[PDB]
Amino acid sequence: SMNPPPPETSNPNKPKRQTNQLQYLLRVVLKTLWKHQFAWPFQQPVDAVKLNLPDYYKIIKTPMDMGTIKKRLENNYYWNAQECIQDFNTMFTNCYIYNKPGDDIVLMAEALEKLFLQKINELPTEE
Ligand SMILES: COc1cc2c(cc1-c1c(C)noc1C)ncc1[nH]c(=O)n([C@H](C)c3ccccn3)c12
Repeated sequence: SMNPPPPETSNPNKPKRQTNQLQYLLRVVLKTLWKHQFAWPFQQPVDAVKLNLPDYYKIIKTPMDMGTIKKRLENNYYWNAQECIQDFNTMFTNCYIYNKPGDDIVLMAEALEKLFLQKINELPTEE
């Protein structure tokens, strides 16, 4: 089984803007999650070939990872902070769907999600 192409991280036809919330998502939320000791499996797309998971992309149809989210933020791909937050949620949800409760990767995702939610709770009001 082949890996799909990674999610799109740039599109020159999409409009671009800077907002304080998007800045916070990059400078605070992503920065904090990236350095967490359990972040490493979430820092790039799931390579189902190398991990030998032939059913991964049969089960997960909307893949997402923090490497892709990082690239989207740096490319000004997101217009709304909500789009970025949705991508984080998709990343966590995908992990919980593919894997089983109590699995190592699930416990790792749960730790990251807790931290994510703590940082999103301090998302500044739109300027
Ligand atoms: C056991 O799950 C993974 C293990 C990964 C991974 C992605 C996943 C993963 C994620 C994330 N969501 O579904 C899967 C499957 N990406 C890279 C990577 N490098 C790497 O060595 N792993 C192993 C197998 C690992 C790490 C942590 C916990 C359990 N197993 C992994």
